[PDB]
Amino acid sequence: HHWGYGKHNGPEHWHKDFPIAKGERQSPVDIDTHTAKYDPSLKPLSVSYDQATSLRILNNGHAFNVEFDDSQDKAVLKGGPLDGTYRLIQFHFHWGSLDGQGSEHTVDKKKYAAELHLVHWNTKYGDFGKAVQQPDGLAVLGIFLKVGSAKPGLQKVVDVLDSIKTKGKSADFTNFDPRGLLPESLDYWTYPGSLTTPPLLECVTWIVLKEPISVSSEQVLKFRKLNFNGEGEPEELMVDNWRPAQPLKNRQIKASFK
Ligand SMILES: C[C@H](CNC(=O)c1ccc(S(N)(=O)=O)cc1)Cn1ccc2ccccc21
Ligand SMILES: [Zn+2]
Repeated sequence: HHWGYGKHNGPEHWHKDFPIAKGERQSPVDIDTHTAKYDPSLKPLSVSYDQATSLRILNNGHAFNVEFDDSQDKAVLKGGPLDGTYRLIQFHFHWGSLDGQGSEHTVDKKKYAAELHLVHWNTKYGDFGKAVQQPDGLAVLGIFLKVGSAKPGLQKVVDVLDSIKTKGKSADFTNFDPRGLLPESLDYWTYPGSLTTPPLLECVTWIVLKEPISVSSEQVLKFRKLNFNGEGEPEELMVDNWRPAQPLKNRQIKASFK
């Protein structure tokens, strides 16, 4: 009954409707810091979010998405391993029921409390739906969250969550600046992978920042009060909406830093 994160519809079941779940470039993966190799040729990342235009925040029954106007080159990601320009379309998070779990990527098997995904699509393919059909169609910037001090730039998100508690609810979310979600450093790891939710398409260049951001226990607690279910249905807390690490197979993770 439709994919999700429960025992009966979660990641171990997805391959039955989405056989690519057992494919050759699936995500997330464990990042072994002792095996990833510094790649001198990797350029600095270029994150150009000054003109970002956020529109709306939506509870889609799996996570919540903050959506952006991507009709023009307003907020873009360039550089690093990428050729060409990738437009920001949305961001969302994955998080746990407990502070010791929640991220999708792991670092030397360490799980973080949550993981932010800023999703961008390659403008050479004209639209997002065409881009997801291409091996170089998407670039997702992944940022780990640990519990510590509050992240001021996240609070606007946390405070609107009460208004999108259940699946299908949305709220206006204009004038949000995603630059407030970044850590200081843009050092990263990169590897070719996939969407981490169905349809699990193998269209993503992953760029995972090495420095986590800190959020407060109160901030992540509010994530955990969201609901997977729709209004009027039995309450199922939106927690543990993460896919575990998948086999690396014939892939190398490259580091931008020594
Ligand atoms: C694949 C798309 C739905 N999924 C996503 O957009 C998506 C993005 C990022 C991740 S992650 N967790 O890996 O960062 C996972 C899922 C549906 N879809 C198909 C065609 C299409 C056209 C326009 C809009 C949506 C469209
Ligand atoms: Zn994601």
